[PDB]
Amino acid sequence: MASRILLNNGAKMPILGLGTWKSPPGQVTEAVKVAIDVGYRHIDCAHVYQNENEVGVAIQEKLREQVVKREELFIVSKLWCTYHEKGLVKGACQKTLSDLKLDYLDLYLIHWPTGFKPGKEFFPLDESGNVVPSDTNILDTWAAMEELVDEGLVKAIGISNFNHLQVEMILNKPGLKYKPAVNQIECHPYLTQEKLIQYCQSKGIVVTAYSPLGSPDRPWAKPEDPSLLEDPRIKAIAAKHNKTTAQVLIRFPMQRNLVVIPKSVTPERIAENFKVFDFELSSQDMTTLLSYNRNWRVCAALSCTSHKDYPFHEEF
Ligand SMILES: NC(=O)c1ccc[n+]([C@@H]2O[C@H](COP(=O)([O-])OP(=O)(O)OC[C@H]3O[C@@H](n4cnc5c(N)ncnc54)[C@H](OP(=O)(O)O)[C@@H]3O)[C@@H](O)[C@H]2O)c1
Ligand SMILES: O=C(O)COc1cc(F)ccc1C(=O)NCc1cccc(C(=O)O)c1
Ligand SMILES: NC(=O)c1ccc(F)cc1OCC(=O)O
Repeated sequence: MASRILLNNGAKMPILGLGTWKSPPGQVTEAVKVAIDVGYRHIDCAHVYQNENEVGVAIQEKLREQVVKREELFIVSKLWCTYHEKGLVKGACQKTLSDLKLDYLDLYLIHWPTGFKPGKEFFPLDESGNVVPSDTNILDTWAAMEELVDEGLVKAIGISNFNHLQVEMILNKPGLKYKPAVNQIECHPYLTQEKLIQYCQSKGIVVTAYSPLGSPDRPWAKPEDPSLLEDPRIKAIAAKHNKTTAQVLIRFPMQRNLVVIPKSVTPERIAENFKVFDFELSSQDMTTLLSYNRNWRVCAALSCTSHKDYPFHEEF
């Protein structure tokens, strides 16, 4: 399969990237170095992950070593929820650029549609534990993202965790200058996202699947929770193809025309997870994997369920 997908800004995006949420700061520099050595050309980052400095050390060294050229890398980061106001967006982007030691991002996403009160805390709370919202709306935050393109800080802009009505709001924005290039959403066999994916694809927005392995290292995992990597039905498809379960879980979104960003800090898994471009799942395999949907969503915050822009009350 071709390694890159064409975005609606005219640039090409590698369909396989390395995730970095939860990658410890003392391990992520080596993880990213290994990833680049073994072929990864897309790294998914965020300021809220608190490890962009260390990701940046790896990127800079591989550029300095001339393992890769900057134009061959596709670096993604995300605007955190406490920076949705007009006067904070540029500085938030520039902090990410400075940490990653880059002079542009390939893609910058609104991390969540929910804006929070600015300040030092990433989740500012009231005395009862509700997140304290910002009043800045989605559309004004989008205009601030458009400015970043026009200032040369980012080559593409997009969104993450937006439901279809929220995507539609941006597409219908008065005076829209740049369409979102990407919507990055949770997607795996237990949360297959058909409706939202079809909507986004019909509008020319590329979907990136996050937590493709079901995020088994999520901090709030419980022992009884469903496990994609241990699902015997998925293991059986993997065995039939002489591949690992993770390799099937990565190839699955690729064949749906999605980008996918599995996370690992384990060198052997980083290399293994990239070895997915040379086998095919059948149509029957694809439909069988889709059949496992249980609307099992792992990534959301209880503190945000009354925010006006909470994305997951809507069906999709
Ligand atoms: N936009 C958003 O709101 C959002 C939300 C969630 C995630 N994301 C992005 O998506 C990325 C991926 O999602 P995620 O980190 O939630 O989880 P994930 O990629 O679904 O799963 C990561 C877990 O799988 C393990 N793993 C990786 N390869 C494996 C293999 N071959 N065999 C067995 N286990 C394997 C990792 O272990 P080791 O690391 O120990 O090897 C880690 O515990 C994130 O890192 C982040 O970049 C974005
Ligand atoms: O968000 C990610 O990429 C991965 O998850 C995290 C990573 C962190 F470093 C710190 C917290 C989270 C987290 O709680 N996310 C969920 C989240 C965040 C913001 C708003 C909402 C909401 O429900 O509106 C939901
Ligand atoms: N998203 C969940 O299902 C979840 C479950 C338990 C938990 F303690 C946390 C959780 O998500 C993170 C959150 O609510 O901040």
